[PDB]
Amino acid sequence: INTITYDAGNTTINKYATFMESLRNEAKDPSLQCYGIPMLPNNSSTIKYLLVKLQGASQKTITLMLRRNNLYVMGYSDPFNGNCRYHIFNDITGTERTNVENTLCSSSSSRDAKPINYNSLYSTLEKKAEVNSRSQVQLGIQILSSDIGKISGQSSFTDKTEAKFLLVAIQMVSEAARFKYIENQVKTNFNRDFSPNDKILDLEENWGKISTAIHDATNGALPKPLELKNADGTKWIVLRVDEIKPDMGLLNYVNGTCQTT
Ligand SMILES: *[C@@H]1O[C@H](CO)[C@@H](O)[C@H](O)[C@H]1NC(C)=O
Ligand SMILES: Nc1ncnc2[nH]cnc12
Repeated sequence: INTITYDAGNTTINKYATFMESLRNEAKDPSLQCYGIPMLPNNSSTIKYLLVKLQGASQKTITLMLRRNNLYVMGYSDPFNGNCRYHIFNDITGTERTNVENTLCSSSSSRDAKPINYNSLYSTLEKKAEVNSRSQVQLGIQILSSDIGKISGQSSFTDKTEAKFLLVAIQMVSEAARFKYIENQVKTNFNRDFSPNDKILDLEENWGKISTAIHDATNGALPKPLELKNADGTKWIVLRVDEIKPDMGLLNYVNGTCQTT
């Protein structure tokens, strides 16, 4: 397992970009790519996971453990009380959950669970973030950083805080990794909180669809228009990989073959 570390607390677009690239590079199946979009490995990769050690506010860190396969943050750990406090979504269930715990807390002698008392569905996180939508959860490095700060090492944080952080982290890490677009959003908004636009959200929501679409794209043509959202929330009908590709950082693993380039 690898740790892409990203210090959200002190960072730069470029570092974030690098983080993204690292994250993508770490997350992606080295060999899988559809349309030049790296794709996440299946869930049978040697290295299933990836850690994203985010450092945020007060240099507090939260390590996201991302399943490389779908770059899901499976939970995260934060150094808490000398413990690897691992917080795993409660729908990280058994062996992954142990692996997530273990992975999160591999080089920590001590661990303590602070489960994410919720699954990682955005809806969940949003619910838990008590936001209607993570559209409402501003993303931003600072937010992430701060969020990291609100969570990492924090004996208590509400699910809300966590969920927000997760929303933030997930999006700024995984989604951003998944979607260059999102990455780009972050980067574009690097010095600011930003409300993830609909495209972020949409991409996020449609990543698998996109990945699928892209993966299943024949010579660039998405099997089906991907109805995505433009940044401004307008419908964005992607017909072709190339339309969406730029947004894509990672394709969700989609088995079978695709035009790798
Ligand atoms: C960020 O880190 C750089 C060097 O890595 C340092 O000069 C700067 O003070 C740090 N900024 C903040 C606000 O953490
Ligand atoms: N936990 C998570 N990690 C990455 N992407 C997500 N999308 C929704 N939940 C997620």
